[PDB]
Amino acid sequence: ANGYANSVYFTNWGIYDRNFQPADLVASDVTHVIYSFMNLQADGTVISGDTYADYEKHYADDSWNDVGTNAYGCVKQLFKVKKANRGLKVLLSIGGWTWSTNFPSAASTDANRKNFAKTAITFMKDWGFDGIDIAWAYPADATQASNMILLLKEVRSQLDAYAAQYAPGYHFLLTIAAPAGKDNYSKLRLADLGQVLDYINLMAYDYAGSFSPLTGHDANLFNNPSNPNATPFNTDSAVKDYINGGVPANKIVLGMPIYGRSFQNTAGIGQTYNGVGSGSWEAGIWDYKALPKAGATVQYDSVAKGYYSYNSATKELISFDTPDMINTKVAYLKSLGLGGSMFWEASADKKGADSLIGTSHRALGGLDTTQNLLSYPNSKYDNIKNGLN
Ligand SMILES: CC(=O)N[C@@H]1[C@@H](O)[C@H](O[C@@H]2O[C@H](CO)[C@@H](O[C@@H]3O[C@H](CO)[C@@H](O[C@@H]4O[C@H](CO)[C@@H](O[C@@H]5O[C@H](CO)[C@@H](O[C@@H]6O[C@H](CO)[C@@H](O)[C@H](O)[C@H]6NC(C)=O)[C@H](O)[C@H]5NC(C)=O)[C@H](O)[C@H]4NC(C)=O)[C@H](O)[C@H]3NC(C)=O)[C@H](O)[C@H]2NC(C)=O)[C@@H](CO)O[C@H]1O
Ligand SMILES: [Zn+2]
Ligand SMILES: [Zn+2]
Ligand SMILES: [Zn+2]
Repeated sequence: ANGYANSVYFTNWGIYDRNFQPADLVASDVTHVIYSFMNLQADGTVISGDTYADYEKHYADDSWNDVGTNAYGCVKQLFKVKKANRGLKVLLSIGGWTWSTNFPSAASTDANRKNFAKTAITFMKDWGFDGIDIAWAYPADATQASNMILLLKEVRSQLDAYAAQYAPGYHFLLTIAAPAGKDNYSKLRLADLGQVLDYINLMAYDYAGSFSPLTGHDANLFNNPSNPNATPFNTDSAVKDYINGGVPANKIVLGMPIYGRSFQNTAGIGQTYNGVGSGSWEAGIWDYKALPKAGATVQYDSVAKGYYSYNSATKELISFDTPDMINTKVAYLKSLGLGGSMFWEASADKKGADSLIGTSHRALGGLDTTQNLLSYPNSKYDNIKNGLN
């Protein structure tokens, strides 16, 4: 990188009910789009979880009269975005919260690791992407933690060999989605991750929700010693442990949520609740663009650095990030020499001044301008190999 990352996860399932297509991305604000998620088999095989979303869906300008074997779906739409935004890199993300059960097996043998790297890189180079993001939630012991390093080294080795043959001098990126909870990150080979990876996407959110005994801030920076029940976690303790454990500050990208977590039948922050209630798309989760809801007021914990809405009438509390929160988090990350901002996920953002991703772009100042790759001479898709020319 030659500047800060401003990266966003784009979900392939967002093309359905959320109706958020790659052309809806405000691409001018983004250095990296992390395309989520590929699924994984126990033998290391990386697979599409949705071939329609990935490469079959025909958009308005996609013709069934094209000759040969061609890519459509989000793959062609993202290649269009890359052409129009030469500073924007697209990463292939594998796993995620719901598809991490097969990682231990996938990383467990030389054969499975070689099959993971080959199948992942096959998608990357056929689809015209710039790298790979591993989202293993989460390595659970020392065997898994060390096998995770062996898997990353196999992917790095195969990426370099691929570039040597089919993109000489291009550096394909290798990243992970990393846990903010010490119970998980204490198990990782932090010094090894610091050496092998381009970036660690720190998932500095999901600190409180339905899994909590009490309500709490979802993504606060600091502990609040005068209301510690509101801050079961804090980002700052995680960031310091990652750097001191051997991850260089500039490789850490600070994850921020474009959604809020709701608690029902509660008095306030750091208190008892009964149930998380409804959501935008799933129980207890609200898209940022739906917040704050009518009848709720937003209050700031200036010690924990966290905003939340409360509706006295409905006894509903929602923890979420505001533009001011992004400005505070960007000042924080710059103060520690971190690599930039990451967002989960693109579809829920507001447009214009109130955009969290746009707020971050403006607060960061100087973004990574490293050029993406448009040359895929070994793609099995004739339109990708021809650069959609
Ligand atoms: C400090 C500490 O230790 N805290 C612990 C805490 O971390 C733990 O909570 C977990 O944390 C991790 C981070 O560490 C979370 O995982 C990351 O963060 C994001 C946001 O949470 C994750 O995002 C979720 O990702 C899953 C997929 O993995 C999403 O699942 C999708 O759900 C939708 C439904 O909304 C499905 O969509 C439908 O799809 C069909 C077709 O397939 C379509 O036809 C429909 O129209 C479509 N429509 C709708 C309306 O949905 C979709 O199929 C499915 N996709 C898949 C692949 O299953 C889910 O929606 C995302 N959640 C939010 C919110 O956006 C993300 O996985 C991961 N990021 C990365 C980069 O890895 C994790 O979410 C969180 N867990 C929980 C349960 O919240 C907790 C655990 O208990 O413990 C604390 O101690
Ligand atoms: Zn539907
Ligand atoms: Zn590198
Ligand atoms: Zn700029």
